[PDB]
Amino acid sequence: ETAPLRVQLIAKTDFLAPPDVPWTTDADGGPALVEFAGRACYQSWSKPNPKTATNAGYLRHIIDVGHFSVLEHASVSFYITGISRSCTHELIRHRHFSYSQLSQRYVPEKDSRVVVPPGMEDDADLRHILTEAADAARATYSELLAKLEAKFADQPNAILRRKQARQAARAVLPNATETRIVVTGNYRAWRHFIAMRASEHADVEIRRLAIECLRQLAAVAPAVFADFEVTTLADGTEVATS
Amino acid sequence: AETAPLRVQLIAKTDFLAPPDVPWTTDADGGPALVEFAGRACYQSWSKPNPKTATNAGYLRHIIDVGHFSVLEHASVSFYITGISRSCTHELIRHRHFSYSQLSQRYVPEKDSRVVVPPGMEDDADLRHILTEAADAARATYSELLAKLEAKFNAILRRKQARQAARAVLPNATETRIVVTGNYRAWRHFIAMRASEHADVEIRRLAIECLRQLAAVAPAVFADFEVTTLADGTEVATS
Amino acid sequence: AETAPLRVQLIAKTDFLAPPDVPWTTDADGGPALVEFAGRACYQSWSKPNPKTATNAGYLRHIIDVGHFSVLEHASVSFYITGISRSCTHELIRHRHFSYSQLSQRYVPEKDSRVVVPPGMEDDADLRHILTEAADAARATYSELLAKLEAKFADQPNAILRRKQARQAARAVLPNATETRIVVTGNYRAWRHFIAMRASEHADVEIRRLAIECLRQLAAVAPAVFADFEVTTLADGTEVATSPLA
Amino acid sequence: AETAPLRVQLIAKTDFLAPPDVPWTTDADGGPALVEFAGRACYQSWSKPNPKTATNAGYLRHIIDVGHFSVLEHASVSFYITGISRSCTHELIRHRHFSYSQLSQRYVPEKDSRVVVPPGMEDDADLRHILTEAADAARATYSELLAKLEAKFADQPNAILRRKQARQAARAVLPNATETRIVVTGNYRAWRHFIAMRASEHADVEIRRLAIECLRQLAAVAPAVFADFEVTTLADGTEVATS
Ligand SMILES: Cc1cc2nc3c(=O)[nH]c(=O)nc-3n(C[C@H](O)[C@H](O)[C@H](O)COP(=O)(O)OP(=O)(O)OC[C@H]3O[C@@H](n4cnc5c(N)ncnc54)[C@H](O)[C@@H]3O)c2cc1C
Ligand SMILES: Cc1cc2nc3c(=O)[nH]c(=O)nc-3n(C[C@H](O)[C@H](O)[C@H](O)COP(=O)(O)OP(=O)(O)OC[C@H]3O[C@@H](n4cnc5c(N)ncnc54)[C@H](O)[C@@H]3O)c2cc1C
Ligand SMILES: Cc1cc2nc3c(=O)[nH]c(=O)nc-3n(C[C@H](O)[C@H](O)[C@H](O)COP(=O)(O)OP(=O)(O)OC[C@H]3O[C@@H](n4cnc5c(N)ncnc54)[C@H](O)[C@@H]3O)c2cc1C
Ligand SMILES: Cc1cc2nc3c(=O)[nH]c(=O)nc-3n(C[C@H](O)[C@H](O)[C@H](O)COP(=O)(O)OP(=O)(O)OC[C@H]3O[C@@H](n4cnc5c(N)ncnc54)[C@H](O)[C@@H]3O)c2cc1C
Ligand SMILES: O=c1[nH]c(=O)n([C@@H]2C[C@H](O)[C@@H](COP(=O)(O)O)O2)cc1F
Ligand SMILES: O=c1[nH]c(=O)n([C@H]2C[C@H](O)[C@@H](COP(=O)(O)O)O2)cc1F
Ligand SMILES: O=c1[nH]c(=O)n([C@H]2C[C@H](O)[C@@H](COP(=O)(O)O)O2)cc1F
Ligand SMILES: O=c1[nH]c(=O)n([C@H]2C[C@H](O)[C@@H](COP(=O)(O)O)O2)cc1F
Repeated sequence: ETAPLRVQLIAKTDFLAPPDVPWTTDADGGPALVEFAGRACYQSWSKPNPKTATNAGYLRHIIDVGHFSVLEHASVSFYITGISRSCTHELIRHRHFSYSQLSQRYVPEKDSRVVVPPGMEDDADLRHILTEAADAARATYSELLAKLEAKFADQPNAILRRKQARQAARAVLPNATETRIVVTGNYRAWRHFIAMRASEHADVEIRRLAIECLRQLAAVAPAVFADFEVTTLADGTEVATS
Repeated sequence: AETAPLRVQLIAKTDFLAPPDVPWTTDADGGPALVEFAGRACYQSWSKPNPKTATNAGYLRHIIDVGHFSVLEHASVSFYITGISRSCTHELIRHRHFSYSQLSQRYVPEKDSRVVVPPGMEDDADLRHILTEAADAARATYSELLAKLEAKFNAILRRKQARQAARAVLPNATETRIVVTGNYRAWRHFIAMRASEHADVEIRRLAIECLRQLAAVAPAVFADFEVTTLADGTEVATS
Repeated sequence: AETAPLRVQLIAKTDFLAPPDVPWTTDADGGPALVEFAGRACYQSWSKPNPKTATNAGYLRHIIDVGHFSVLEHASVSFYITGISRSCTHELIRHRHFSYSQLSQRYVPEKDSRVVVPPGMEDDADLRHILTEAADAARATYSELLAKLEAKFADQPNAILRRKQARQAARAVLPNATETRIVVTGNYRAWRHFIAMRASEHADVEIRRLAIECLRQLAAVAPAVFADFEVTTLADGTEVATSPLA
Repeated sequence: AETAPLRVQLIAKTDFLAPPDVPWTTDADGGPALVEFAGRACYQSWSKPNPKTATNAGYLRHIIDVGHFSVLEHASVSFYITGISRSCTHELIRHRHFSYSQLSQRYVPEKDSRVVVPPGMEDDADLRHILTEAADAARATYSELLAKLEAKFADQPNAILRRKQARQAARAVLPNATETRIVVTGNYRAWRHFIAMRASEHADVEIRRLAIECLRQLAAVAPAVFADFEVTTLADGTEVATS
């Protein structure tokens, strides 16, 4: 069974303006918070600059002048499914995110799905080769699992027994095995992720993820992600540059 | 000298949106619900297989009891804090898993700045008088230097170049103001480290107040901290 | 078909030179001396009133007991680690206060890659065989995919990207047990936290083995800094390290 | 009234020990050699098959050109910094990828504490005198509070924490210009970012002066890693660094 990439926005900043600060703005949530924090530095509550009088104008300005630390106050979480283990091994090299990921030590993978590398998505021959090799690996897994539980059948704690079995058995599961992950980042962390991974230099699977994250973040905070331009390459893949 | 009292205002928390095609719901909203979701994502335990942990409060109690603290990182809270001293912020910002935006003495004029009275001096008219007179002397000097530095030196940077030099004389007690954002794990660590007998009483008072507001927001996440009063009437928090 | 044994090689540590004007000397050099120097800098406490903290090992043991762990961050150690699996590195790199440089399957040839045997099946020749046969089939599949993918991306002019486009796709079939190699750098505090989390009975046996070996090499380069960790051998013969301060 | 000039002393750097059975060597030691080792581990490029990057300095210049800054994190330098003000350290420690150990006003008596002169008033004696007079006045208030606080905490039988309870309140009156002292440790990537942000005309002139001195000593340790930073003197005589 193959798994399609799915990205679902599950959390974002709720902003509660403090009543005794003489300031308002034409926005809500993370974008509003980011403006509040910017202004706290200068106590510029009355907005004496006409061209930064709207939220979008203030956020646009912040980025233009490169005051990126102000962006860190607002965050967004996604639940990402239909991503491979090779892709999460790349993703989690980003150290200014927080992660909760599906565990092969704890979750049975006998019926696990696989993710097709975008490079061979339209190639039926290559896909068939991939999927049959995946079925062979899953069969080896179930075979290893039985023998391993038998082998640890002097381990009185049955729960620990199965986990000892499962963590060794998963040695044969391929990189393409689907995983699922909650990723939380602040806006600065997201911008850095998109710059790095939505590039022609990046692997195509993570590039595809970065583009989809960008599209969804652009909706929550248009002015924070505006400078990114999405273009298509010769192969129909997209990159985002700023 | 006008004195500034500590004020802590909660200005941001988490909005949670359960994703439609995952067969799970919970009784909670916001940060605590997000934390449960992220913990269950690890085990894909979307049904309520275990009764003891089939409510949000039961689930988070488990998470904390068995030390799975990384899952707490997904939810955040922001405060706007005023009536805190410059020496207090110099300690606060040593915590590197928070994000900060702070009142800038290079930009903001301090001719009328307030001072924060150290908790140890608060109850004493003599001591407070000594501080406030010293503060007034320093503000006079600040303004003197500011005038001679503007004269010593474009118009905006002239002022800023002047202002960044002039603040050399502003005391540690000078009021500052700051936005602090942290995830639940970061806040837990801050409270454990700062709401303690080992900490300065100013940052201690700050940490207790943050704990009080956080526990109102997310009581299962902060339930293991007990507030105790010491002989000197200050408060500490232990887990 | 070829198996890779765990190997941990210490490749970098801290070199310390005391500032000559500071009226202080100590019992040690490198990292442990740096850490003492940093701790004394907070207090400007250059003199030595207490027999128990008047030696480097003594001062360091004191820092750890009173929980001033931020002082330990000034000294770092790097290892080059080989004979570690991809599933092991996927756990390892969740530690975010380390720096990593790791063998890239997007670039490096994997047709002859070695496999890492899970410790749980190390002594069972039949299980080793089920595993290595599977890895051989997977490497054959990788080579079959790559041949075709190379043709598909041949018209990409940049040599480095066209090799990555083919190989990044081919490695989809490589198993978790595939050998990787990684340079890991961290400061003493970061190493302490890793050991606490990974040299434990809750941890997977492969990363546990790695943690214990790092601990042993770290305790050798940095006396007193890791002394509160005590290695014990569980009943299955695997080793765990425990500390009452971590 | 004693003034303290900036001093930056390099106290630690990376010691590199190349691993026996990896078929590679290079024309450097220390942090620069380690950085090259880590970079080559990513591709197992041990034979050095590219002649243009076959020297250490060339490989390091390549890393930076290609933007693979993560590899620079493996090597570090530590400084002991004195003659820096409290306002300067309040800025410096906003950099969260450094480690710090700093002189504590909670624990260290400040009766004899020195003043750091802002670079802005350095060539104006009358301004310096206003500063140092205000410092002396603050320091006398500090001592006055300290005695009066040590008395007021007679309750406390523990003499150590009695004097710290005193000191932590008493330092309320100490000025921003109060000298502090700090050990700062960072890897090469963190140092590059610090220099980029602080050795610029946008930064306060004290921290800018600090960043320039660090850059000069770091360039001595790892020239190729810091070569793209070029010091310029602005019209006012201060120095900026730009890449
Ligand atoms: C037995 C075991 C089982 C595990 N099971 C799972 C699992 O099922 N699913 C899963 O996704 N992961 C799992 N993990 C991974 C685990 O949740 C951590 O990600 C990993 O162990 C890294 O350690 P750390 O979280 O302490 O953070 P590190 O990255 O090692 O950080 C060190 C310290 O810095 C602090 N810190 C770092 N970053 C932040 C931050 N952003 N905010 C606040 N504080 C921070 C914390 O104090 C932390 O202890 C498991 C780990 C173990 C040991
Ligand atoms: C009572 C008290 C006295 C103090 N006295 C002094 C003093 O005399 N001098 C002085 O300089 N400071 C002093 N400090 C500051 C102290 O050293 C810490 O910098 C500060 O409290 C931040 O807490 P933390 O060290 O846990 O790091 P945080 O920045 O709060 O990080 C949280 C967690 O992330 C992890 N982490 C973060 N960065 C790293 C890293 N670079 N490497 C490895 N792990 C990391 C650690 O697990 C850490 O616990 C004092 C603090 C207290 C509470
Ligand atoms: C001219 C100037 C004026 C300033 N004015 C103000 C002011 O008025 N008010 C104020 O509060 N501050 C001010 N600052 C401080 C500034 O906003 C930063 O806090 C400080 O310079 C630290 O640098 P940094 O933001 O690059 O982060 P560092 O902590 O130096 O981290 C380095 C890099 O790590 C990454 N990073 C670290 N932490 C995170 C995180 N939590 N999330 C995502 N990425 C992270 C970023 O990529 C960053 O570039 C000013 C700084 C300068 C240079
Ligand atoms: C095209 C491509 C190819 C790659 N190839 C390889 C490879 O062959 N081998 C390999 O091992 N990795 C490889 N990587 C991973 C890469 O080295 C980084 O680990 C990963 O992209 C995370 O990004 P980041 O390093 O910018 O830092 P993040 O962890 O995303 O941190 C964000 C920012 O915080 C700051 N920061 C975080 N931690 C530190 C720190 N410890 N010191 C100083 N600053 C810090 C930096 O400013 C950084 O930009 C590759 C990545 C890409 C995009
Ligand atoms: O003991 C564990 N350690 C670990 O780091 N994780 C991880 C890292 C990975 O990102 C994810 C799933 O890992 P695994 O397949 O090893 O369970 O959570 C999981 C565990 F169970
Ligand atoms: O309790 C303390 N908390 C703290 O954060 N520091 C830090 C912050 C600052 O970077 C330096 C000196 O702090 P202080 O003058 O408050 O002691 O060490 C020191 C303490 F003693
Ligand atoms: O584009 C890349 N992105 C990435 O994060 N790495 C990392 C992640 C992993 O820790 C290791 C090897 O990754 P991979 O097999 O995907 O090349 O280096 C490597 C790349 F080439
Ligand atoms: O150039 C600056 N650099 C800096 O780090 N800050 C910080 C540090 C401090 O936490 C707060 C105010 O610093 P200052 O009073 O120097 O403006 O924001 C502010 C600037 F203007």
